[PDB]
Amino acid sequence: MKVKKWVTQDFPMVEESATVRECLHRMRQYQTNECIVKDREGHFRGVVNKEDLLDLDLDSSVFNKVSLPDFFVHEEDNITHALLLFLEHQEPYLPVVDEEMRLKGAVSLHDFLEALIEALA
Repeated sequence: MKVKKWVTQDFPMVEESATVRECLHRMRQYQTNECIVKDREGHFRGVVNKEDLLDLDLDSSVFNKVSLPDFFVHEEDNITHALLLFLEHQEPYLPVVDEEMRLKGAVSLHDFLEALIEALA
């Protein structure tokens, strides 16, 4: 099946200049340790890992704390391609982008596994 079938909008996201406080809050709302980051035009920038914010002032920015700029798949990829990205990094949410690198959603690791349960029994 295709990635587009499994995309969700229900995932943790902040803008690149969000404060540490804001990022931590988003991750708490999703009970998770990853936040996907976009820039002001909606392009994908990378992800913030919770562990990287431990010793930061809450008022400071996440701008310099982004990681994994290469961790994404495209809308029109096969869900089998997402397997290769999750093998590289087992993050709970895999960013999904269009051809101009605009963030279009995410594939949750959970939903990816559900795809594999279907593609098999």
